[PDB]
Amino acid sequence: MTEYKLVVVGAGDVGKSALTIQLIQNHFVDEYDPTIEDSYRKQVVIDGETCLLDILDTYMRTGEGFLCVFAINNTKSFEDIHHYREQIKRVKDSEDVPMVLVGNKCDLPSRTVDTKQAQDLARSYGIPFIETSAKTRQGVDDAFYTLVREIRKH
Ligand SMILES: Nc1nc2c(ncn2[C@@H]2O[C@H](COP(=O)(O)OP(=O)(O)NP(=O)(O)O)[C@@H](O)[C@H]2O)c(=O)[nH]1
Ligand SMILES: [Mg+2]
Repeated sequence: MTEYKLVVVGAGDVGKSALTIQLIQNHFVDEYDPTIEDSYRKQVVIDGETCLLDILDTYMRTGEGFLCVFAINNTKSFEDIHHYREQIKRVKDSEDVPMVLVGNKCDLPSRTVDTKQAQDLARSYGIPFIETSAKTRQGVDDAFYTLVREIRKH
């Protein structure tokens, strides 16, 4: 079937790796042990088109579409997403590159990125915003299938 090369980007401990795992083994890890594989893959169905997801946990010119991740519990990571999109679309000679902004760590009650704040950042960058929590799985599948449609409708 069709295969889609997604890479997860973002700042430190935002939960890039942690997002992946939950997507692949439907489980929430509390600490990765310094990089093992970094490049998993999963068979899924999206609207009948069953297809494969090659997730690269962070060369990435290969990437087809990108999830940009910031944790909502610290605003530095959320400021750094400009630096990422600006670099995603750098090594890609196109301001058009399938992309999803995801805010992680929703069970955390001391949030410091307003849900509006992302929401507006997203629309200004043209992309969609999803909120996730690898610990409670909420919208972890959601944020990935979104990216896959942003690649197919591209
Ligand atoms: N409460 C909560 N903690 C989360 C959530 N997602 C990730 N974390 C935690 O945040 C920490 C960072 O996870 P990790 O996947 O290593 O983040 P990372 O982006 O891979 N960090 P690094 O850039 O060092 O590889 C982990 O210990 C994980 O338990 C979430 O939704 N809720
Ligand atoms: Mg990681």
